[PDB]
Amino acid sequence: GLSDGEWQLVLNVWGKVEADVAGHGQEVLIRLFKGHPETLEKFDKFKHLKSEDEMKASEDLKKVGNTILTALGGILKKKGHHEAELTPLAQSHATKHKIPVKYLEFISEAIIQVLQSKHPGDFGADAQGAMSKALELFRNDMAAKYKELGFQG
Ligand code: HEM
Repeated sequence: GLSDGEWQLVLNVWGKVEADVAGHGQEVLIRLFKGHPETLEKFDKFKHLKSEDEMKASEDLKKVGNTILTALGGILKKKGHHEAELTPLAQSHATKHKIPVKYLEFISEAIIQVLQSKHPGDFGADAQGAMSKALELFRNDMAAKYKELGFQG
């Protein structure tokens, strides 16, 4: 738990992503693949993208980024009561996309780096701490769902 105050700062920076989900989505995926290249491999629509310029042109990359931030936004609005939204995600990432929990941590950092790059005036010391805590809470519930699905906790 975040205090109500903290959920509020979280929802407030999230409003900036909602004004351009696909643009922030694409940037988060390019930041992720540039910082942890190995994450690239879980994505078969893109194991063939060779440069930032190919990533920037990829229509599928933009759509997947979009899909990913749309689902994150939906969890976030639940404000910690996202049990129901989380389950299907843990089911699919655990057994099908097979994503290790550390990759959830790399994506969290990429999300923060994009927020920080694109909205510095709105992403102060406050909004920063609230957003990390919200992403952290998300990581921990996922890991717990993994553990309970009998996976690599
Ligand atoms: C913010 C954390 C994440 C959220 C909210 C999220 C959400 C989603 C959603 C909603 C889908 C579509 C339905 C499904 O398969 O479940 C999806 C697909 C997928 N995600 Fe995740 N995801 C997250 C993190 C990641 C990470 C870190 C990776 C890999 C490093 C990943 C890899 C994939 C793959 C491979 C697919 C299938 C994509 C495709 O259509 O080609 N996701 N994700």
